[PDB]
This record gives sequence, C-alpha cells and structure tokens, in this order.
Amino acid sequence: SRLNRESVIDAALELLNETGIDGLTTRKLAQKLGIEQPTLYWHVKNKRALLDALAVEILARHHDYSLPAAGESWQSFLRNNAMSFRRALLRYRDGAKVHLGTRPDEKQYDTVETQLRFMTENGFSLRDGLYAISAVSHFTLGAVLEQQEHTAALENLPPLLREALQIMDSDDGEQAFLHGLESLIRGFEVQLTALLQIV
Amino acid sequence: SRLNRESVIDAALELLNETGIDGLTTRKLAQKLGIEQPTLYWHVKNKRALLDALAVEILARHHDYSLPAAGESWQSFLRNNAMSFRRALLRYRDGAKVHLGTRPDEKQYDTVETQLRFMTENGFSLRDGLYAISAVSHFTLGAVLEQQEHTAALENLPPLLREALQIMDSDDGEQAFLHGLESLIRGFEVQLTALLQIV
Ligand SMILES: CN(C)c1ccc(O)c2c1C[C@H]1C[C@H]3[C@H](N(C)C)C(O)=C(C(N)=O)C(=O)[C@@]3(O)C(O)=C1C2=O
Ligand SMILES: CN(C)c1ccc(O)c2c1C[C@H]1C[C@H]3[C@H](N(C)C)C(O)=C(C(N)=O)C(=O)[C@@]3(O)C(O)=C1C2=O
Ligand SMILES: [Cl-]
Ligand SMILES: [Cl-]
Ligand SMILES: [Cl-]
Ligand SMILES: [Cl-]
Ligand SMILES: [Cl-]
Ligand SMILES: [Cl-]
Ligand SMILES: [Cl-]
Ligand SMILES: [Cl-]
Ligand SMILES: [Cl-]
Ligand SMILES: [Cl-]
Ligand SMILES: [Cl-]
Ligand SMILES: [Cl-]
Ligand SMILES: [Cl-]
Ligand SMILES: [Cl-]
Ligand SMILES: [Cl-]
Ligand SMILES: [Cl-]
Ligand SMILES: [Mg+2]
Ligand SMILES: [Mg+2]
Repeated sequence: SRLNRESVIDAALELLNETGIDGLTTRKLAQKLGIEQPTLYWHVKNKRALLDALAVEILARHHDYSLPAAGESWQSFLRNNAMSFRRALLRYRDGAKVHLGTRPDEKQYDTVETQLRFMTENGFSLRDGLYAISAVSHFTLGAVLEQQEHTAALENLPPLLREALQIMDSDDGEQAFLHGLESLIRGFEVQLTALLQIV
Repeated sequence: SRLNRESVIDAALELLNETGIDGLTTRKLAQKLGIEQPTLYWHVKNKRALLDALAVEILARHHDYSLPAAGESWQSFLRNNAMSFRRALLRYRDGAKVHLGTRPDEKQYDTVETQLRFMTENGFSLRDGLYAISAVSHFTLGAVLEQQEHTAALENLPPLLREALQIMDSDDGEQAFLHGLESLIRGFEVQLTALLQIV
C-alpha cells in the first residue's frame, strides 16, 4: 500500500497496538504494509529510527496541551500539560516505553523553547524551570510506565497491603497520578515563592 | 558451575550488566554458567521468572533504606527511602526496566506493610499514604528510567533549549532528581497539614 511517511506511521502505530513494543518488528511492518522487507528499508531503516519517529508523532498527533493558554498561570499550564502528556502516552500500547530515552526532536524545539521561556517569565530561573519541567516529565512517565507495564506483566497478604492493592485495583492510576501532580506543583510553588529565604 | 539460587542470581546480574535487559537471554545465562539449556531450565523457567527474581534481589541486596530509623520523620524517611531506591535501581544496567511492572513480592510484604503503617501513624490516611508512596516510586523510577534509557539510546538549537541541554549534560541526573524530590515531599506536607481545610 502507500508508503508516504504518514501512511508508514499510521501502519506502525496500528502494529504497535497489536504487538507491543518488544513484538514490533520491521518484518511485521512490511507484512502489514503488503510489501517486501527491502522495499520497507528504503522508507524505514531500522526499528530504532521507527520508534524515534513514533515518539514524536504520537505527541504531534495527540498531545494537544503543549503550550499555555493566554494568561494561564504556570501552575495550571504544568497541570494541563501533564494531563495531556499522560493521555498521549496512554493512547498506544507501550506508548510510555516508546517515549522513554528520547530527547526533543528538531520538530519540537520551538515548543520546548516556549515552555522554558514561559517558566522564566513566571519567575523561575532557567535551572529551576528545567527542574520543574523534568520533574513533571519524570513523574508522568513513571506513572504511565508502571500502569502500562504492570498490565503487560499480567492470601498471605498483610492487611494494609491487601487494602492498598484493593484501592489500586479500583481505578487505572488516574487518581493517584492527579493527587501526586498536585503535590508536585505545590512544592514547586513553595520553592519559587521562597526566593532566597530559608524554607 | 554452582546452580544454587544465589549463584544463578549472581550470574544473571553479571550478564545483565554485560548485555542489558533486551539482550539478556536464558541461552546466554546457560553459557555463562557453563551448562546446557535444559540444565538451566530445571533452575530458571524463563526470562520473565528470572527478571522478576532479579527485581526482588537487587533491592534485597542493595536497597538499604527500606525502613525508617527510630524517631525519623515521615519526610526524612521518604527522602532517604527514595535516594536508596534510586541508587539500587542505578546499580545495574537497565535496573529500572528490570523493576518496571513488578509488584511487591511475598518476601517484601512485611517491609511494604511497615511503610504503609508508618505513614498512617504519621497522620496519613491509608489512601493518602499510598498516594505519597506511589508518587515517590513513580517519580524515582521515571527519573532513573530516563537516565538509563537515554544513555542506552546514545546547531539549530534555540538558546534556552541549548542551555538547558548543557545543564543536563553536566551531571548524571542527581541534582534534578533531588530538587524534584524536595518539591514532592513539601507538597505532600502541605496536603497533610491541611486536614479538611481548603488549600
Ligand atoms: C531541554 N528540555 C528541558 C528537555 C531535555 C531533555 C528531555 O528529555 C526533554 C526535555 C523537554 C521535555 C518537555 C516535556 C513537556 N512536558 C513537560 C511533558 C512536553 O509537553 C513536551 C512537548 N513536546 O509538548 C515534551 O517534549 C516533553 O514531554 C519531553 O518529552 C521533554 C523531554 O524529553
Ligand atoms: C501496596 N504497595 C503500596 C504497592 C503496590 C504496588 C506497587 O507496585 C508497589 C507498592 C509498594 C511500593 C513500595 C516502594 C518503596 N519505596 C517508596 C520506593 C520501597 O522502598 C520498596 C521496598 N521494597 O523497600 C518497594 O518495594 C517499592 O520500591 C515498590 O517497588 C513499590 C511498588 O512496586
Ligand atoms: Cl498492497
Ligand atoms: Cl494503496
Ligand atoms: Cl508509495
Ligand atoms: Cl507524508
Ligand atoms: Cl526489527
Ligand atoms: Cl518478525
Ligand atoms: Cl506563583
Ligand atoms: Cl511550606
Ligand atoms: Cl562449569
Ligand atoms: Cl562450581
Ligand atoms: Cl549445583
Ligand atoms: Cl542459594
Ligand atoms: Cl530468553
Ligand atoms: Cl541468545
Ligand atoms: Cl508533618
Ligand atoms: Cl501552600
Ligand atoms: Mg521526553
Ligand atoms: Mg515497585
């Protein structure tokens, strides 16, 4: 079938949902596309190159809150941005593992730059803004990775542990994520407002 | 060579450092142990079973701050516990990926129970204590995963991005982790002390 970049991406994302990240192979992608492996190679050099592109395109397609609304507080931006990142990562099987290890692509530079500048315009030093943005990124990835990989992995319990596992087996991870996110953001705010004061 | 559980673990951890998680195979472990594959199978049924055991034994061996010191504040316990978890995860190649998706083993039940009880003794509801413990776990995993997988993965840059990448390429991830961790813990404290007050 059609082997423009868009269509190759499309097929690889469909395959990802079917196979997961470990099971995804270029041979299987060629099959899906109805082509021979050497044909695919002209378009897609290896699995690494494919995964890198998927990580970018999943966010381009589905991460809609990359930038602050006009007049938005930095707190609200980080909240909305994290929720959006989370959702985008969850949209595909093993989507957080596809993201893991990547760094901002040229196609995301202006976006990331804007996020950093926004933080510095709201009183963060570049370093402190970086630490905030990384912490949210790490927390969000971590939460989604554990959600997705725990699902992939699937009476002498002591009572709090039994109960805590009953709580966890009762939603998908969202409540715990959102509560953690609030804690994170509030801590960032306490730090920012402290300036040079012992806190 | 010797195929007691300890020695099999030992060899698998050595192999993990040599191959990484994706490259680790039972066939390669049998080679390392100087045995044939059917011999290994008696001891180790599959890679999953092996990884599960490694995740447990890495913490048993090297995560020394599972429990609060006598009289320790909950804040200090979470800090020390997170630092210890982080270090243990970093001790082996792809160590955070080995941990990912696991849940507490029978051999960790008393430990995890104690952590939960400790939080509830310090004023947390079980749910709020769970959310704190999960948030620290997720943040720590996320940070280490990104550190380890970014290393595994290894001029039109805009200036803040260029600068931020210079900052990141200057330590291993520790400074950003520790700063984030403080933000997280302080947010937990603001929440705990609020009780039923709008905050
Ligand atoms: C320079 N910049 C801080 C870095 C450095 C190394 C990194 O590994 C990363 C960044 C930017 C962050 C921005 C975060 C942002 N957010 C805090 C989740 C984000 O919304 C985006 C985005 N493209 O909209 C990211 O790329 C991002 O998810 C991401 O993957 C990043 C990331 O991987
Ligand atoms: C019931 N309990 C809260 C759960 C439920 C699901 C989970 O997936 C987990 C826990 C306990 C947490 C405790 C955390 C703890 N810490 C906050 C990092 C920890 O120190 C240990 C430990 N064994 O000392 C964990 O097992 C732990 O790393 C872990 O892997 C957990 C984990 O995987
Ligand atoms: Cl065709
Ligand atoms: Cl076609
Ligand atoms: Cl074509
Ligand atoms: Cl195209
Ligand atoms: Cl492949
Ligand atoms: Cl294949
Ligand atoms: Cl503020
Ligand atoms: Cl405070
Ligand atoms: Cl031998
Ligand atoms: Cl021997
Ligand atoms: Cl033996
Ligand atoms: Cl033994
Ligand atoms: Cl294997
Ligand atoms: Cl092999
Ligand atoms: Cl307190
Ligand atoms: Cl406050
Ligand atoms: Mg990223
Ligand atoms: Mg765990």
